[PDB]
Amino acid sequence: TGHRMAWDMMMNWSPTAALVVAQLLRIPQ
Repeated sequence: TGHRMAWDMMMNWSPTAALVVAQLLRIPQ
């Protein structure tokens, strides 16, 4: 689903830290 910036949001390239940042601090705090 999604599309519309999937191309640089949903693509799992190698988000090595980003999947971590997702758990750490995916909010402005």
